[PDB]
Amino acid sequence: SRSYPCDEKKQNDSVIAECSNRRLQEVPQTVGKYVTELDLSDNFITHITNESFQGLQNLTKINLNHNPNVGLNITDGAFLNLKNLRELLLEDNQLPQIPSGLPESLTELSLIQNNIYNITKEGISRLINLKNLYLAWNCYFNKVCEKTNIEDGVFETLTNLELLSLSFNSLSHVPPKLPSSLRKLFLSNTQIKYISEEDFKGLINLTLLDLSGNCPRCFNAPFPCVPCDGGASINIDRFAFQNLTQLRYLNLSSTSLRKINAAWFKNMPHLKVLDLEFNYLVGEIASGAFLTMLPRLEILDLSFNYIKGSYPQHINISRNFSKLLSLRALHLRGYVFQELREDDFQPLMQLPNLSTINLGINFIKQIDFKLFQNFSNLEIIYLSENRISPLFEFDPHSNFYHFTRPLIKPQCAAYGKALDLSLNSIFFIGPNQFENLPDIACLNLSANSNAQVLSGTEFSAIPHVKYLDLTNNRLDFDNASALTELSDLEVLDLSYNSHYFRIAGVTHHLEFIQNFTNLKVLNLSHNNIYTLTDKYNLESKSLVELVFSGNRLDILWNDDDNRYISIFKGLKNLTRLDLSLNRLKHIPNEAFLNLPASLTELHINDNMLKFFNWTLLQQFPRLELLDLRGNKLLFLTDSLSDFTSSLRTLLLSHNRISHLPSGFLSEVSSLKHLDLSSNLLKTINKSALETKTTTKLSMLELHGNPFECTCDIGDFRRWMDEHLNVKIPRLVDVICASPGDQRGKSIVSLE
Amino acid sequence: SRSYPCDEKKQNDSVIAECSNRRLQEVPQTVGKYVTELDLSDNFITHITNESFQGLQNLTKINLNHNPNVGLNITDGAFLNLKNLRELLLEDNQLPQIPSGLPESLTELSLIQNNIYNITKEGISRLINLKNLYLAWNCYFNKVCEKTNIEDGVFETLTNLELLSLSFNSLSHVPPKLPSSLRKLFLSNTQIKYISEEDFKGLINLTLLDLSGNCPRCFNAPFPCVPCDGGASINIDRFAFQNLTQLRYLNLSSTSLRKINAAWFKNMPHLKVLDLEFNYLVGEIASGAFLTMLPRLEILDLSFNYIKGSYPQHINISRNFSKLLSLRALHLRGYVFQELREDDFQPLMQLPNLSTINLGINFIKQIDFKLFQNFSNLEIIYLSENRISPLFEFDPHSNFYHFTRPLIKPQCAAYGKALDLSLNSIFFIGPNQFENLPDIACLNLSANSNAQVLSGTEFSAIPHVKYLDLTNNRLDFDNASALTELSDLEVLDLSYNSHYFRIAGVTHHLEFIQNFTNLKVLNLSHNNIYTLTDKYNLESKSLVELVFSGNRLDILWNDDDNRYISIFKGLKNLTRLDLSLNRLKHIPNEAFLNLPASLTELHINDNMLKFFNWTLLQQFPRLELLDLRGNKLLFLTDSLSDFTSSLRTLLLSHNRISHLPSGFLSEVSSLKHLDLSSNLLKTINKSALETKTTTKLSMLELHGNPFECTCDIGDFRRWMDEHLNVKIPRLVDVICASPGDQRGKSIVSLE
Ligand SMILES: *[C@@H]1O[C@H](CO)[C@@H](O[C@@H]2O[C@H](CO)[C@@H](O[C@@H]3O[C@H](CO[C@H]4O[C@H](CO)[C@@H](O)[C@H](O)[C@@H]4O)[C@@H](O)[C@H](O[C@H]4O[C@H](CO)[C@@H](O)[C@H](O)[C@@H]4O)[C@@H]3O)[C@H](O)[C@H]2NC(C)=O)[C@H](O)[C@H]1NC(C)=O
Ligand SMILES: *[C@@H]1O[C@H](CO)[C@@H](O[C@@H]2O[C@H](CO)[C@@H](O[C@@H]3O[C@H](CO[C@H]4O[C@H](CO)[C@@H](O)[C@H](O)[C@@H]4O)[C@@H](O)[C@H](O[C@H]4O[C@H](CO)[C@@H](O)[C@H](O)[C@@H]4O)[C@@H]3O)[C@H](O)[C@H]2NC(C)=O)[C@H](O)[C@H]1NC(C)=O
Ligand SMILES: *[C@@H]1O[C@H](CO)[C@@H](O[C@@H]2O[C@H](CO)[C@@H](O[C@@H]3O[C@H](CO[C@H]4O[C@H](CO)[C@@H](O)[C@H](O)[C@@H]4O)[C@@H](O)[C@H](O[C@H]4O[C@H](CO)[C@@H](O)[C@H](O)[C@@H]4O)[C@@H]3O)[C@H](O)[C@H]2NC(C)=O)[C@H](O)[C@H]1NC(C)=O
Ligand SMILES: *[C@@H]1O[C@H](CO)[C@@H](O[C@@H]2O[C@H](CO)[C@@H](O[C@@H]3O[C@H](CO[C@H]4O[C@H](CO)[C@@H](O)[C@H](O)[C@@H]4O)[C@@H](O)[C@H](O[C@H]4O[C@H](CO)[C@@H](O)[C@H](O)[C@@H]4O)[C@@H]3O)[C@H](O)[C@H]2NC(C)=O)[C@H](O)[C@H]1NC(C)=O
Ligand SMILES: *[C@@H]1O[C@H](CO)[C@@H](O[C@@H]2O[C@H](CO)[C@@H](O[C@@H]3O[C@H](CO)[C@@H](O)[C@H](O)[C@@H]3O)[C@H](O)[C@H]2NC(C)=O)[C@H](O)[C@H]1NC(C)=O
Ligand SMILES: *[C@@H]1O[C@H](CO)[C@@H](O[C@@H]2O[C@H](CO)[C@@H](O[C@@H]3O[C@H](CO)[C@@H](O)[C@H](O)[C@@H]3O)[C@H](O)[C@H]2NC(C)=O)[C@H](O)[C@H]1NC(C)=O
Ligand SMILES: CCOCc1nc2c(N)nc3ccccc3c2n1CC(C)(C)O
Ligand SMILES: CCOCc1nc2c(N)nc3ccccc3c2n1CC(C)(C)O
Ligand SMILES: *[C@@H]1O[C@H](CO)[C@@H](O)[C@H](O)[C@H]1NC(C)=O
Ligand SMILES: *[C@@H]1O[C@H](CO)[C@@H](O)[C@H](O)[C@H]1NC(C)=O
Ligand SMILES: *[C@@H]1O[C@H](CO)[C@@H](O)[C@H](O)[C@H]1NC(C)=O
Ligand SMILES: *[C@@H]1O[C@H](CO)[C@@H](O)[C@H](O)[C@H]1NC(C)=O
Ligand SMILES: *[C@@H]1O[C@H](CO)[C@@H](O)[C@H](O)[C@H]1NC(C)=O
Ligand SMILES: *[C@@H]1O[C@H](CO)[C@@H](O)[C@H](O)[C@H]1NC(C)=O
Ligand SMILES: *[C@@H]1O[C@H](CO)[C@@H](O)[C@H](O)[C@H]1NC(C)=O
Ligand SMILES: *[C@@H]1O[C@H](CO)[C@@H](O)[C@H](O)[C@H]1NC(C)=O
Repeated sequence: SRSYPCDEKKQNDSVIAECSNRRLQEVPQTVGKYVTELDLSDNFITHITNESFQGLQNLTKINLNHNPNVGLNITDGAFLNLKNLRELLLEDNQLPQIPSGLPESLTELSLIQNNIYNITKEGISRLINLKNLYLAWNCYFNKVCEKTNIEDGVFETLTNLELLSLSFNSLSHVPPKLPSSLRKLFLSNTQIKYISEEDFKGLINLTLLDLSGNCPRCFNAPFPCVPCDGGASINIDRFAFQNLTQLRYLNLSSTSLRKINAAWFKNMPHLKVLDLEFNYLVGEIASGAFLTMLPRLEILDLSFNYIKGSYPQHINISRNFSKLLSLRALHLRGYVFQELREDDFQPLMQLPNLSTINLGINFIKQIDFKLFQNFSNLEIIYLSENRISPLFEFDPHSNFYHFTRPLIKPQCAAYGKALDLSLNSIFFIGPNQFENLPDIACLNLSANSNAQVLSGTEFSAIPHVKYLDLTNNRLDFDNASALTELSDLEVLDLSYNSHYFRIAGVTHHLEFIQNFTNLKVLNLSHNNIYTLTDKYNLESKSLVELVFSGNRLDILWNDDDNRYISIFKGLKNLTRLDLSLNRLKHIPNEAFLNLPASLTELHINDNMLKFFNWTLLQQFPRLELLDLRGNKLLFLTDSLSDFTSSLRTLLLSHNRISHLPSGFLSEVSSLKHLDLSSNLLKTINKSALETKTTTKLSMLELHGNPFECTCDIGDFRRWMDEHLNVKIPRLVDVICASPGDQRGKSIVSLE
Repeated sequence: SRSYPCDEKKQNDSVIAECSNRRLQEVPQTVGKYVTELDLSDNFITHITNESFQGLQNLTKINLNHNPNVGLNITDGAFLNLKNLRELLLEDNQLPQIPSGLPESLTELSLIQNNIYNITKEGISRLINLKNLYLAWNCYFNKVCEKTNIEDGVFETLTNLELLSLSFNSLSHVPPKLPSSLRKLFLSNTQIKYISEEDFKGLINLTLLDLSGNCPRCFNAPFPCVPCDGGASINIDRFAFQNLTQLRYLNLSSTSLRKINAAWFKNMPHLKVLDLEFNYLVGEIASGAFLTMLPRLEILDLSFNYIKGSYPQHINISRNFSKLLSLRALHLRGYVFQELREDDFQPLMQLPNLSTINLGINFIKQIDFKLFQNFSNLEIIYLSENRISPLFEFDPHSNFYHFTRPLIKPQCAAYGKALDLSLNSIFFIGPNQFENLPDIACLNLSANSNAQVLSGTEFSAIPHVKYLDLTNNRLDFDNASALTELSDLEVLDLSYNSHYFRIAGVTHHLEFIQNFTNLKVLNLSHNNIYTLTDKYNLESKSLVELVFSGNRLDILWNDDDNRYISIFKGLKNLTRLDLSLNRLKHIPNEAFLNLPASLTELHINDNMLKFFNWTLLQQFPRLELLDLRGNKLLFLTDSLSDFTSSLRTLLLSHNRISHLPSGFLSEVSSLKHLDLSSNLLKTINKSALETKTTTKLSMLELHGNPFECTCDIGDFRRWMDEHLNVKIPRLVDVICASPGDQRGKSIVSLE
């Protein structure tokens, strides 16, 4: 009754087996008969037939992707016996052709990343229930492939299709006879030079059109890239877009566009996001008669339109930018200019809804920051990666021309207005630096190569910063009053400042941490801190989370030094502590007891520990999570239930533990989750996990243990069938060691 | 006849067994009877008796250090049976007392890092042949320990002792009745406040005296440090040093010295190295009547004498520095001043033999570099770690107050005069920066946070640099003429410049490498290079070694891109190639053949490789070393001898290989060294390593393989005894896997 090899979960009242990554040479027949969704993805299966999926009714979905992993042979009508399948995922299977005789029940089919160069009536036209069809990434780049032949009006018979992606195939022409029902159509990187009037003419329901990468701009492309003759523009008919009144999204990126016809937008009152990236638009950004046509546009991406070899003094913004009323975010990146002036952004200053200006990668030497205060709604000022001074490698399921991640880390932005100066040249903060800025909750100073001693006078122009990123500088903390002018400070990231800390002869002062009443999260990671000056303790009444990882506690806690024994005790509010990567061989008993007793979460993981005193857990009544992972530990206590009543989760994975003590799990009612994976365990005696009282443990991880496959594991196997509420994951990965006959075989298979 | 557990080598015609780190619970009786030196260090041995070392004549030396590893019990006169022992190393054994009844044959004894607080006539006085005696590091710091009692005139009876180290013990007084034969005597950190006239009075042969750490300067000490009352100076008698005419070395460091008596040096015409570190000497460096007493002093270390809280404009050097004629290196570090002026170093400019000035850690903002040209002999200018702008944790066997490593990397210094600007603020190189400098062969620019585009005009003031360290900056290579003004350039280190390289939208230009006729070693490591602009190939006719490690060849060599296929082919002189850490799953065949055919050494190690085409080795007739270590490789060819005649060394360690092919080792006469360690091998068939022709293989590493201990390994065990010229190391670490009975046991032990 324990599901194998498939792990089974419950989602939306429904039933889904996860068989992915299971090294399956063939499709299991042991699948739960109730299963709605079957994921075979990333396996070794080389064959599909009519016997494979039998006995299975409610399956609406099959993921066959990535088989076999590092030549999938499918029989005609192998999938026909199943009338309930909507979604079918065949991606990355090295398929020569579309599989013949697919069920007509298919709403959604994914052929992405295959060898199919021929789209035929036989493979498609008989599926009338097709909603979304993905053919993308079959013929592209320098791959050896045939130009894609698309049989006349093959999609003509699909009256229900709202999504079609042919992107990254060799087409050269938009296929004739496209169904009216089309909503989203992806034509990107199809090598199409010409868009006629009659191509999209009959689609009135299109909400999205992707023409990107046709007549590409190939200079400095990090992919094989072939431009149109002379590197000319795509030729788009004056009337090509006239009958799309419903279009929300238009991706024109990398089309080599020098000038844009404003009459393309005549019929599109609803245009929302316009992607103009990777063209030559500097002239159009200077004048831009096409802007007056976009009153509803929310997002506009003009990024990377730079003229080759040019490094102008100022950016030139058309006054017509005042005509985009609903604009929210504006991306200008790789425009490459020297100096941003107050009067250059004038057209943007009256835009009511524009919260985001992306200026990244412009090589800007200087800005007057009083212009950002003359805007209305700005929540995000993204200046990252500039010169500002003081005073398959491509995911077919992702956007090709930019990253889809947030500009600012959501944790930071949630506090308020955001200013990202990261990856710049400001190595020193002058008294006047931040003057005339808005009220800044979130400030990113990361990677500014800042060597200064912070005296507490630096941020006084913007005292209300909640979240401060100082990461990856070389910071000299010689002053006890540092950063104290920020009274409302909550999150502080000091990570990767190790420059001065690692020099012993200089002075280091951390005392500033006590002065913060609201301080909550503090990152002190990877600072290589082995020594401090006159003050050996970190003390805060507010602080909650402290990440001390990547420092030397092996030195601080050295047996011959009593000075740092209390180092964390002064943090009385602290529920979370990260001691990882400190090279700890052991923790002196006196130093462990001096840990804050408020801790609910403690990570000592990824150290060298050969010893752990479990009796010391008596002093931590609030501790729900203990992370011991990635150590040398040989030793487990049998008395643990006498040591802690509070422990929900215990992670022991990747240790040297060879033996489970008799009465280990007994009488501890708290422990839900136990990670024993990747240990030295040969067997489990009957008396290890037996608990006379009530056992709340719902998860046990045994994978990676050298199990003796003899009759001695009968006690444990029996224990497994006796409790089915304990989930052991990766049951194909719990693998018998000895005897040599049973080596490689799962423990769940035995006489 | 295969030595076990001890590995045996030959040094100085002699015979030494290495038993270290062998997890020995007891002292082996299997030791080769001829053995001169026996190293038991870092083992589990808990006992020593009279039966341990029997049958062994010529042993002159025994290393018992670090036993047991993580309570050594020695019987009275356990070592007496051996009349040939000179050296005895007992270090770090947690010894309560000196072992009683030690042989009188001992010239050298090391008790370092033990619990011995009592030095008695019974343990020592009967050994008259003692030459060097190390008692150091028994009672120190915050360790729980007893003040050291030294029985009256216990060393009085040792007439042959030239070396005594009591350092880091609690003494408070220099022991009375010291033998005349003393040459080197280490009293450091013994808590001695007073040096009387009669302490050292009777030692005329002393070449070395270490008084360091008595009355320590404890501000900002990274160890528990207790000063004398008021933090006063050590009190040294006017006449204390009068009878040492032979003293070469004097370590006074960390004695809290405000002023120095010049009459201490009255009788020392031979003084060579004087260590003054960690005192308050700023006044003495300003006047210093003691300098006129040191005509022969070669090294003078004044480092870390800074006045607390002081940041003066200029350093003040006494005119009396002109009076040290034989001075070679001068260390002034942590003097902490702002500005170095031409006229401040005037007293030093006429010193004929002074090649080295160590200015590190002074927080210097500016220097006029034309003063270094007014010296005579300077080979080393060490400016590292300053503010200059544009335009147990302690090793008992090491120096406690500084690092003993070279200032400049020897490879760099060997080229000529050296200038180390590393760890500074110069973020831009102006045209006039290096003007008025000497002729610089070796230049360290590391860690200057330099973002500039090097145009080839930058170094023209010092064109003759052979070795250039640009490591750990953020370098923008946008120019093809970069660095080309250096015609004689040999070694170039570009490591850790990854800042701009990882941005795809910008341009990257490596073309400058071809312009160098003498370029030999090039470090391009950890630059995260996945993309380049207009030039996809590295080309040099001279270049020999290229380290490409820490980049992305997984991206560059992606199957869908032909652009970078030839990337290294243009280097026609290259004998050494490092492809490590490139995340390579596989190398496309066309890309491997495009590797330089001149390669004698190739490292692909520490990648993800699941595949290697051995047939491609046919194209590398010069290749003596192939490094495949740290990969996923499952597959070994049986045909290798047909593939390469040139391969001396093959490193396969840490791979997934489960099987040795029949006829693997056969007919390849070239292979000396084979590393199979840490693989999946269960057994070795008789036909794997059998070679009908002449076999030159002298080294085979099998440790870490899950060996079946059944009778099936008889074929291999037999093969081992049949060839004794093949050295298998770590024979305690070649460990039987199955059956469970033999698990943990070395394969060399079987029925
Ligand atoms: C030209 O410009 C257009 C318009 O911006 C771009 O069109 C977008 O293309 C991307 C890439 O395909 C789309 O992003 C993906 O959307 C998939 C569909 O999600 C929809 O439905 C789900 C629920 O069913 C909703 O949650 C979601 O909001 C959408 O409504 C997602 O399945 C994808 O995510 C999956 O893959 C990614 C990457 O592996 C993972 O991160 C996810 O966890 C998940 O597994 C992905 O989000 C996007 O939907 C398109 N926009 C529109 C409006 O349709 C073109 O890409 C662009 N041209 C190019 C090539 O640059
Ligand atoms: C220096 O140190 C600080 C302090 O730790 C780090 O900042 C924290 O970083 C961790 C990431 O490592 C962040 O934790 C992550 O938070 C996400 C929270 O997302 C929000 O929105 C979701 C809904 O989408 C809500 O559910 C949630 O409540 C939040 O409001 C979580 O999504 C993440 O959890 C997921 O991953 C974790 C394991 O990582 C699993 O346990 C979860 O089940 C789930 O799979 C994770 O919690 C944390 O938010 C950061 N906090 C702060 C203050 O920023 C810095 O990143 C670190 N910097 C450096 C340089 O290392
Ligand atoms: C005050 O100042 C004095 C004078 O400078 C310092 O005295 C030096 O102390 C150090 C530390 O003990 C000595 O360094 C060590 O010397 C040992 C002896 O080497 C001699 O003999 C060998 C061959 O037998 C020669 O090769 C060598 O040149 C010497 O003639 C070495 O054995 C040590 O090296 C071993 O340990 C180190 C560290 O583990 C390893 O790096 C080595 O590989 C090796 O295993 C070490 O080199 C030094 O000899 C002393 N100088 C003199 C002139 O005797 C004091 O240390 C200083 N006071 C303090 C505490 O700061
Ligand atoms: C960027 O890349 C460059 C190029 O590789 C690196 O520079 C090389 O660094 C390696 C060290 O990793 C250096 O190689 C080492 O050289 C030592 C040579 O010492 C000299 O003197 C000895 C006598 O004392 C002579 O025998 C010798 O001929 C030399 O004249 C060797 O001692 C080292 O070998 C020892 O270690 C190696 C393994 O490391 C063993 O194989 C040996 O048997 C022995 O145990 C080693 O050879 C090399 O010298 C450097 N060359 C240059 C040009 O500097 C940079 O370090 C790297 N930088 C960064 C930032 O990573
Ligand atoms: C301040 O600015 C710096 C630099 O721009 C920001 O660092 C960047 O943060 C992003 C988001 O976390 C990182 O990208 C992510 O990396 C992880 C790990 O590989 C990956 O899982 C994610 O999918 C995403 O790719 C990025 O690594 C990092 N960049 C650098 C230079 O390290 C930082 O986030 C900013 N801080 C705040 C609070 O905004
Ligand atoms: C240029 O200046 C930099 C910075 O001072 C030098 O880097 C430093 O080099 C030394 C010598 O190699 C490194 O010390 C060594 O580290 C290794 C690895 O841990 C260790 O095995 C050695 O015993 C020694 O401790 C040191 O790591 C490194 N410092 C930094 C900041 O990384 C560099 O050597 C200089 N280049 C030249 C050519 O002089
Ligand atoms: C030789 C170093 O010992 C102390 C020290 N530590 C620092 C430090 N972390 N930062 C500094 C910044 C500017 C000037 C001096 C210092 C300094 N200093 C120098 C001094 C001004 C005496 O504190
Ligand atoms: C948007 C980036 O695309 C090209 C580029 N790459 C670089 C570069 N690696 N470095 C630069 C330094 C100063 C000014 C401009 C650039 C630059 N630029 C800008 C430009 C002047 C057009 O080359
Ligand atoms: C601005 O956005 C708000 C929603 O936050 C919306 O109510 C308002 O109508 C928008 N104004 C314009 C000009 O689009
Ligand atoms: C910190 O710096 C401020 C301003 O430079 C100064 O007033 C104060 O003395 C410093 N605090 C110290 C040294 O503890
Ligand atoms: C301790 O943390 C809690 C939870 O964040 C917070 O409410 C409280 O203010 C903190 N205590 C102090 C003294 O700030
Ligand atoms: C564990 O900690 C306790 C303190 O409660 C101490 O008595 C005991 O010695 C420690 N155990 C070990 C093995 O150090
Ligand atoms: C300087 O050093 C050389 C050896 O290189 C030596 O011959 C000469 O006598 C020394 N001069 C002085 C003043 O010590
Ligand atoms: C490199 O820089 C020099 C000086 O700035 C300039 O003369 C030359 O044009 C540049 N070379 C290029 C861009 O290839
Ligand atoms: C190739 O390397 C050798 C050995 O260092 C050197 O002698 C020769 O000059 C190099 N060849 C060229 C063309 O510089
Ligand atoms: C190995 O390389 C040779 C070229 O000599 C090629 O013919 C063969 O296909 C390659 N082997 C594999 C398994 O790719």
